[PDB]
Amino acid sequence: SGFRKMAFPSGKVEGCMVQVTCGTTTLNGLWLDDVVYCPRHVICTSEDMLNPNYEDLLIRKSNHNFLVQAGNVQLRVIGHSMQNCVLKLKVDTANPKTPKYKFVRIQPGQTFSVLACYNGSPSGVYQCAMRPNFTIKGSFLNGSCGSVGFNIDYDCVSFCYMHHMELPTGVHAGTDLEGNFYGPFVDRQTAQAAGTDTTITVNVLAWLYAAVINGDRWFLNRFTTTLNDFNLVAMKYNYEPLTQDHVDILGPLSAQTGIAVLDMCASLKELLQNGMNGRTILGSALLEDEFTPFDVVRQCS
Amino acid sequence: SGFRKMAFPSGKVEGCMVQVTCGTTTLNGLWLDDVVYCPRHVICTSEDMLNPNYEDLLIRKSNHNFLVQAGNVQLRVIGHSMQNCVLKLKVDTANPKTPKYKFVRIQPGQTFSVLACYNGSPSGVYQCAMRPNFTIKGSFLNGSCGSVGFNIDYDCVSFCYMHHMELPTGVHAGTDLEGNFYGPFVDRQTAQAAGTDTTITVNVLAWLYAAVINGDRWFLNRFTTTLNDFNLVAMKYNYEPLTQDHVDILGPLSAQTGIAVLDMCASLKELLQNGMNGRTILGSALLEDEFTPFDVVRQCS
Ligand SMILES: *c1nnc(-c2ccc(Cl)cc2)o1
Ligand SMILES: *c1nnc(-c2ccc(Cl)cc2)o1
Repeated sequence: SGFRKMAFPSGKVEGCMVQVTCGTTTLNGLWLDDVVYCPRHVICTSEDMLNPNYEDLLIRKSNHNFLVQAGNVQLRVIGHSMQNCVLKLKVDTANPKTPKYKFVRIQPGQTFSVLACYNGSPSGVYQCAMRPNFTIKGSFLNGSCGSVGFNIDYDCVSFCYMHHMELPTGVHAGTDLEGNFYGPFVDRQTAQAAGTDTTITVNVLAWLYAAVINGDRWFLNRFTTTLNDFNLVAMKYNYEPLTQDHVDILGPLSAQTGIAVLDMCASLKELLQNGMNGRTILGSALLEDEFTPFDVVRQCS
Repeated sequence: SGFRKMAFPSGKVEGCMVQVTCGTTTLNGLWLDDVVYCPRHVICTSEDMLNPNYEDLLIRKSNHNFLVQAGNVQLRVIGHSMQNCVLKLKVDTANPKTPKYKFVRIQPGQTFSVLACYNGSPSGVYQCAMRPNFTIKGSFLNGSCGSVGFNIDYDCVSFCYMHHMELPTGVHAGTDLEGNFYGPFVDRQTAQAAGTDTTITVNVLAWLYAAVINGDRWFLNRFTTTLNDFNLVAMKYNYEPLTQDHVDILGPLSAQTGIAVLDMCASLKELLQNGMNGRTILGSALLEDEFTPFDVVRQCS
């Protein structure tokens, strides 16, 4: 038994992490097939960051100005293009370690593993969730630029996130592997602020179900409630409004434990109105919102 | 910035995970050079688990009874021996992916990354700490047997843990890579119970220092205290007694933040006597004990 915050094995993504340098900017790149994907911040200097014209900054760049270094193997750039906020550097050698991959744009609430890299070398791996305000709460220092977020399902590596910025809030914002930012964030040192970070309600319910499977069952109540009356309490405590699609996905969890979803919603309603009274659920004194219903069934199979 | 529960990149360990089967038992093995390390539980049946004679159970086994399968590549067993509670199966092919490795026996308080495997295939990776009672709090289902714990320092993979059992407490017990269990645990379905799980005091202090670096500084108090008077409160709340070796290791952390170690001990003393008053430190409502002083400086460099 046991239940932990678990990240996918990062081996298949390590073999794709490289080091990209252009001018004075050096960051991490993603080497898939014969293309190296990196944030377009690589072509910018610390002065033109309040409002950079990335188009004009790229017209003065050419293939020989981009330095891609895989470990120590240096790749020959034979092309370059700017797709939204990422740069696609066509190299001469295809990565012999390129896995089965796809580019996914996840929805707010889904999770992914982040392989933090510095100058092309992997440093650590941790699990993150796309918050409702399209931000993430991770660990990114100077040089973590180009670090990717991914899910590995069976044999396909579904890349979904590439790290770009850290907001003044300490939270992090990034793009999909096609260059489009998650949320209303631009790659400029302008006045950017994330909205209300609500709580992913369906993920908390899945985490409560994982607690029943691992022993902690004290929060199980003798009440029940309706979907509208629970969304009443959910809105007052700034929780995501629960939908019927959310109830349907929690079906398998409600079937193994034999606890209806709405009976679990009443337990969450009591936990939001009365707190935990100094107790813990799965070793935490807070309500966990980074486990999707799939994350629980994966770790409980 | 940011600070997360981070695990080492598991790529170098994935290339060493294999599947071992003997008789009816199938578990995971560690393929380093031309030897496959696996728990000796592999030679046992579900009846002789109250008190198995592993010696006699092995005299009826031979090299052809052990089935090692790396992915689908099957290895030829040319030797076998029992070192304490692990089995060393000499194979014919050396692993082409064998990294720089060493066998380490860690001390209570140190951390390591666990690569959870099922039937030789990696499933997830998470960080664990060797609790003071020589147990760990991880996630191990049926088939996680032989899963290893490791630290990767620079280029050397320091294997330190191999998973064996789950106690009735839900906690987990295992051995070093030489077969010796951590603590007074035997590989028998006998009456086994872990002792008092105290709190690693020096790790909590390092985590409080990481909070000051990442913004959360409300717990910083205007008091101070002595080492003996803090150990007074530490013992009452079942904390590990703080030593001067502990104070010396936190030196670098006290130098960057400009906060003396004993001034931080007074803040922890107030947090143990008055709680958190509904607040959070680094996003947690509890006191975190799985970050060593090295884990903080690694994630803050
Ligand atoms: C790493 N990669 N991109 C960045 C970045 C982009 C825009 C701004 Cl305003 C700051 C940092 O950092
Ligand atoms: C996996 N590997 N070893 C074991 C085990 C050993 C002893 C006992 Cl009593 C239970 C399980 O599981």
